[PDB]
Amino acid sequence: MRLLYLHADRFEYKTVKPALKNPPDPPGEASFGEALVVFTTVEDGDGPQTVMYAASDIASHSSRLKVTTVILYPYAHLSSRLAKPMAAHKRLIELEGALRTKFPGHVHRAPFGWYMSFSIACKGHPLAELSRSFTE
Amino acid sequence: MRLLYLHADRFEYKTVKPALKNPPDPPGEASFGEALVVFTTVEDGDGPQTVMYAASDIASHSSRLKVTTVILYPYAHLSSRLAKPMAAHKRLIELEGALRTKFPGHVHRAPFGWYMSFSIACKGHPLAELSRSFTE
Ligand SMILES: C[C@@H](O)[C@H](N)C(=O)N[C@H]1[C@@H](O)[C@H](n2cnc3c(N)ncnc32)O[C@@H]1CO
Ligand SMILES: C[C@@H](O)[C@H](N)C(=O)N[C@H]1[C@@H](O)[C@H](n2cnc3c(N)ncnc32)O[C@@H]1CO
Ligand SMILES: [Mg+2]
Ligand SMILES: [Mg+2]
Repeated sequence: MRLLYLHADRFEYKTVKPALKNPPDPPGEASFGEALVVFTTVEDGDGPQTVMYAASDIASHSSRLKVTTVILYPYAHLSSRLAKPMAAHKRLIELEGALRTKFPGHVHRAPFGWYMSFSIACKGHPLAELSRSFTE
Repeated sequence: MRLLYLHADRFEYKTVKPALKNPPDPPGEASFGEALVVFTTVEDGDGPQTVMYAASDIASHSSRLKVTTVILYPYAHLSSRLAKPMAAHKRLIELEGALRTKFPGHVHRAPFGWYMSFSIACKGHPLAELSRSFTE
């Protein structure tokens, strides 16, 4: 699993055209104030241990930033060892579930399988932009 | 070299605190309208062939999108095989130079060695978000 943690002042996205023949999640949009935006690329190795490692780290980092909202934002482009789409979708649902057992704030999982528009205003402070990798 | 190509409706950045002891580029800010924003992570293997491959591809993609502005945006977080900072800086300057010989539009190289704030509104069309890798 490859993640990018962006500490945003604001974030918004809108699904556009479907990127898969059958996106598993309905189309939509949302916007937010201060939030940790987590661009998430599910990799072939990812299983339950990986999800739990990622959930814990996300929770921990959010704690250090005093953020109260985490956006789980599916992203195909952070690595070149992607999981297949149905496995990736399952992992992301598991990650949302796991994160709720470790982080007390709002957890929003963006829809999976779509081309997206978005806007982010990303903070400039030293921890506002970090990358993570998790495996088992 | 690992790149992320974002077709933006708008982009702006501002350097914040220095991320290196001696950033090689002065602090600053800039904003743009429609532009291909190229998040660029220089890797250890990168040399002159890599720069020329990347310059050509960037030019080619920009051509297909009918963009007339390319932003070369230094980014430490797209891979886990980074070049050292002075090598990365040299490569990015070379890449800016190479790109100007292949792409007729505005080429802006963001300052190197800084924590950054930014905002981007990224387009939702199918080619608005792509990743690339170049080597020799
Ligand atoms: C494209 C860009 O604007 C948008 N944000 C996008 O990336 N959409 C992705 C994810 O929602 C999802 N997806 C497919 N495979 C994966 C994977 N392995 N990991 C995470 N997401 C995946 O399927 C879409 C197409 O690759
Ligand atoms: C941090 C985030 O907000 C900001 N955008 C940032 O990434 N700043 C980076 C790049 O400007 C640069 N840098 C250092 N090494 C590299 C490298 N190998 N490749 C590209 N840039 C590098 O040095 C800074 C600190 O890593
Ligand atoms: Mg809509
Ligand atoms: Mg300034």
